[PDB]
Amino acid sequence: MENAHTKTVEEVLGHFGVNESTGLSLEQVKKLKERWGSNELPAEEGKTLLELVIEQFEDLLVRILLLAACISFVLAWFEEGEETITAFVEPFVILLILVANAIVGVWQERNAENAIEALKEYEPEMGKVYRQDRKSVQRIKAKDIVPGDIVEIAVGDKVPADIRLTSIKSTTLRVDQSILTGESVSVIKHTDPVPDPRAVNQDKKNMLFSGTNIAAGKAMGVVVATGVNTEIGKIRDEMVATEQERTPLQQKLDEFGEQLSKVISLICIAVWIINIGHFNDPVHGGSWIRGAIYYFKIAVALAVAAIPEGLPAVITTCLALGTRRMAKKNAIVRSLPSVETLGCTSVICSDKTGTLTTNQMSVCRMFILDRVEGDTCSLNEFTITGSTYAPIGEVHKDDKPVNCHQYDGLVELATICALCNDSALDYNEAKGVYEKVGEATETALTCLVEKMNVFDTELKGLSKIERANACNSVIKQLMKKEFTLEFSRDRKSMSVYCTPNMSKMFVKGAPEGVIDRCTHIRVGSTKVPMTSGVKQKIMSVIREWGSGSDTLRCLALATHDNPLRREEMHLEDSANFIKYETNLTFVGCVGMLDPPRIEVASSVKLCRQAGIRVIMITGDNKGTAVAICRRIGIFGQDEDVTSKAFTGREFDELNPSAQRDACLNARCFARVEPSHKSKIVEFLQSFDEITAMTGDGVNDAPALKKAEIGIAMGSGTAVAKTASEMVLADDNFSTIVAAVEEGRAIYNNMKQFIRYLISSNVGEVVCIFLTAALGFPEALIPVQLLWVNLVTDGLPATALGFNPPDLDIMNKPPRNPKEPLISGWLFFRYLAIGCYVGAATVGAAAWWFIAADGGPRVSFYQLSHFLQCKEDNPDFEGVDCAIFESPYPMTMALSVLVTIEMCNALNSLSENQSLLRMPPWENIWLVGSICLSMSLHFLILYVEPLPLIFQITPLNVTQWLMVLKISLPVILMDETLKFVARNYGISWPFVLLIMPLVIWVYS
Ligand code: BEF
Ligand SMILES: [Mg+2]
Repeated sequence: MENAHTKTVEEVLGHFGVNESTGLSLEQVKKLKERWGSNELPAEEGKTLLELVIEQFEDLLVRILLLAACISFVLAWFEEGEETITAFVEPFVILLILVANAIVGVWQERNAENAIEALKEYEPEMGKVYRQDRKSVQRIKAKDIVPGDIVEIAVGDKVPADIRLTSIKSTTLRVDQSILTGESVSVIKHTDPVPDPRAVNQDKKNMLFSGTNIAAGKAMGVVVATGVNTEIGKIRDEMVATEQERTPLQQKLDEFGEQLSKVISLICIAVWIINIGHFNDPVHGGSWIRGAIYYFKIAVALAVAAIPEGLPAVITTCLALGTRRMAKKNAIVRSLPSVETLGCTSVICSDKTGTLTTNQMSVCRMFILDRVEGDTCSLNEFTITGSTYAPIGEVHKDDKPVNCHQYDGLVELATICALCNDSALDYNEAKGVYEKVGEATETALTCLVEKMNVFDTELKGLSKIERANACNSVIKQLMKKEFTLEFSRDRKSMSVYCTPNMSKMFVKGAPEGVIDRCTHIRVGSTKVPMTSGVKQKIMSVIREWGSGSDTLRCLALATHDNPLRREEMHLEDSANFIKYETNLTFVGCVGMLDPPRIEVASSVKLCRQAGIRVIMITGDNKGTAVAICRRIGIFGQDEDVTSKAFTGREFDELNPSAQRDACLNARCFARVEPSHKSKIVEFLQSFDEITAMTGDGVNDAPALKKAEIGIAMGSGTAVAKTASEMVLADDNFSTIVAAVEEGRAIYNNMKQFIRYLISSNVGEVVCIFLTAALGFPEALIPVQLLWVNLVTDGLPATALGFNPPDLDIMNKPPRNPKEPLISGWLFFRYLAIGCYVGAATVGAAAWWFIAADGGPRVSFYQLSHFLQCKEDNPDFEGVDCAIFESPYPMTMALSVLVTIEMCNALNSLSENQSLLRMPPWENIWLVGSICLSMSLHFLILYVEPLPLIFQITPLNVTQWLMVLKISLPVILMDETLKFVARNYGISWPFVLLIMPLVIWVYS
C-alpha cells in the first residue's frame, strides 16, 4: 500500500481484503507472512574477532611496523644458520607488540559495545489484533503482525507498526511522536485522509507510526507497513547507507606515517647511493649487481632501525587511559581514536527534544489572585523548580521558598490540578526514574500537586513508589471524583463534577476560552464579582507568559460553586458541556513547558569559551525551538533571529550562497526531516569543520552517523545509540564539555611522545651511519638498541602522557584541522637533538679509545683502521687486537644514549615552557619513570646473566662523570631551542637543586 494517508478508510480496507469488524483470517495471515515476513528490524551485531583485528591493522603506522618486521625477518634469514636466535628476537617482539595493540583495541571495542547493551530496557513487544479466530481482541507478539491486520491500541502502549487509523473509540486520540518527529507536545489524530501525497510525518495526522506510544484515547486501524517498510525502518536503512570516514586523529596519524615512510625510504636510498661504486673491490664479490646486495642489506637494516617500535603501543595506551577517564564520567566511547574527536570539534549540532531539553513537561510558573482594589487586581505569582517528572522540586514566591498551606487559593489550585486530570505518575524500579501514565500536560499537574504540599503531609517515611502519588491520593480521598465532562474542541476545556465526602465543578482549559466564562474571582477564600480590569490584567499576564522570553503552555483553572445536579445534567451531546459551565469562578493559572536540562545553560557558555559553535537542529516548530534557544543561551532574550533561525522549507528555498551563509551563521534549524539533519551536517563538514551531533531519537540516526563524532543520550532510542560513537549514559550534557577538554589534552600529550620517540630513533641512526663513515668500531648494536627503544623509551613516553594540561586549554579555539602532528620547526627541533645523540654516543666510544686512562690511548688513525690491527705489527706497535672488541666503549655509548634519552624526556615535559619555569616534579610520573628506566639500566649492568647478552660491562665513577659531561648538554640544547621557539628561573628550588649536580659534574 503506497501513500495510505492519502486514501480513505474504505479503499485501504478493501485493498487488503480485510473487514474492520471481523479482521483477518489465518489463511491471509500466512499469505502475508510469507511475502512480508516478520515485523522486526534486522539486527546488526559486532563482528567476530578476526574481522575486528583486520581493521585494527588498518593504521598506517601498524602497516609500517609489520613491513619493517617482515623485512628484518627476511634479512635475518640470509644467514644459513636457522639457530640465530639473537637475530630473530627483533621481529618476534615487534609482532608481539602489534598483536598486543590489536588485542587492546578489540577489547576496548567489545567492552564499549557491552556497556551500551546495558542501557536497553528488556521489554517484550506486544500488540492487540482483531483476527477471525475469536471475536475478542488477541494479545500477540508484534513480530507476527502483517500488513492488513486490524490493530486496536489504547492509552499507554507503543504503536506496533505503521497503522492507518480507521476509527477512534474515544472522543480524541493523542499520540507522542517525539521519537520520530521530535515534537514535544502530543498530536491529535483524525481518521480523515490527508490530501498531500508527499506530506511529512508531521502532516500525516491519520497515521500512527511505529515506535510511538499513545498518550490518550483508544482507536483501531489497519497496518500498512511492517519491518523495514515502517518509517523507523526507512530511517535505519538511511542510517546504514551513510558513509563512515576516519576520525581526525586517525587522519593525523596516517599523515605522520606517510611522512615517516618518506623519511625512512630517504635515508635508505641515500646510504645506497653514497655506498654504490664502493663494492668494485674484489673482496666478497666482484660484480656490480652483486655489489648492491651487501650495501642494500646494511642500508635497509639501518632504515628499519630508524623506525620507532613502541609508538603505536604508547598511542593505544594513552587513548585507552583517556577512554577509561571518560567512562568514569558516564560516557561510553566505542573507538579509541574517538576520544580526541571532541577536542578538535568546531561545531556541536544538537537535537532539542530529549537531548537539550528533557522530554518531560513540567509546570514552572503559576499565579493566583492576591488582592483586588477595584477595576484591577494584584496577582500572587510563584515559580516552581524541577525539570523532570520526579516530585522533588520546590516552590518560590519571588525568590524565597514558601509554604502553600497558608494560601487558600493555592489549596484550591492543587485540588483542581489533582482532580481534573486523568493521568498519573509511577516509578520504575528497573530504571530508577519516575514515569508518566497518560498525557504529559497532566502528569505535569500531578507532579505539581506532589511538589506543593497543600496539606503538609509527611512524605519522608514513604518510599519512592508511594511518594509518586501521595498528595494526589490525599486530595482524592478528601473530595470524591464524580463524572468528567469530556474535553471538547469547541469549548477548549474539560471539567469534573465533584461531591465532598457542596457540589463543585472543577474546570481546566485554555486561558481565554475559560476566562470568557468566569464571572467571579476567588481571592483567598472570598468570592468577588469580576470586572473588566481584572480580566484584562490576567490576559496581559497570560500573553506575557504565553510568548516572549518564556514561551509557556498556559492553563486556566476555575471552579463552579453552584452547578446543577447530575439529574438535570445530560451527557448525550457535546455542546451541552459548555453551557453547563456558563458561570465560573476563576481560581488561577499555571504555565508548563518542555524544560531544558539543568546542565545545558552552562555547557553552551563553556563551549562558547572554548571556541565551539553550538547549533540546534530539531523537528519541533520554530516557536518552541527558538524559545529553548533563548533559554539555554544559544540566542539572547532580545536578539533578532531573522537570519539565525530557519526551517526545513526556509532552508530549502535558499540559494547555495544563502545556504552557505546560513550554515556559517545560523544557530537554530526547526522542523527538519531526518535527512535534513544529515544535509546540514554534511554542509558543515564541507566547510572543513569537525562536526559533533548530539541526539536521542530515530530522526537523529542518519545525522549521528554523518558527524565525525555522534553522541547519543543514555535514554534515547537504540538506533541513535547504534549510529553514535559516544553515549552519555547519565544524560549529562556537561560531560560533553569535559570530553572536549580531554581530547584537547590527550592530543597535546600525544605530540610530546611522538617527538620524544622519533627524535630518539634518528639519534640511533646518526650513531650508526657516522660509525660507518668514520670507520670506527661498532659502538651501538641492535640487540641493545631494541632494549633501549622499548624499555627506556616506553616508560618515559608513557609518563609523558600524564602531563599536566595547560591553564588556557579550554580558552582557545580548536586546533586547525590542516596542521600536522610534526610541523616544520618541530622537525628541525628534533633533528638537532638527533644529531646530538649521533655525535655524543660515537664520541663517547671514541673517548674510551683515545683519552681514557684505562683504555688503550690509540691514535685516530689506529682507531679508524682497527681492521688492519689483525696483522701483527704493520702500524700498531703495542696496541692489542682484542681490545678493539672491549665492552667498555660500548657501555659508554649505551649509557650516554640512555642518559641523553632521560634528559630529553626531562625537557620534553612541555613544548615551549622551559624546564626552569616548569620543573620536572610537576609530572611526578615522568620523574618516576625516569628513575625506573635508570634503575632498569643499572640492572642490565650489575646482574649476572644479562651483561653477557648485551656486549656491555659495568663502569666506575670517573667514566660515569664523563658520561654525564657528554650527555647533560642536551638539556642546554633543548632549552636554547625552546627559547628560540618562544621568542620567535621561576622555580628557584629547582635551580638550587641542580646547581650541585652541575658544579660536581663539571668541577
Ligand atoms: F528530537 Be529533536 F527535536 F528532533
Ligand atoms: Mg529527540
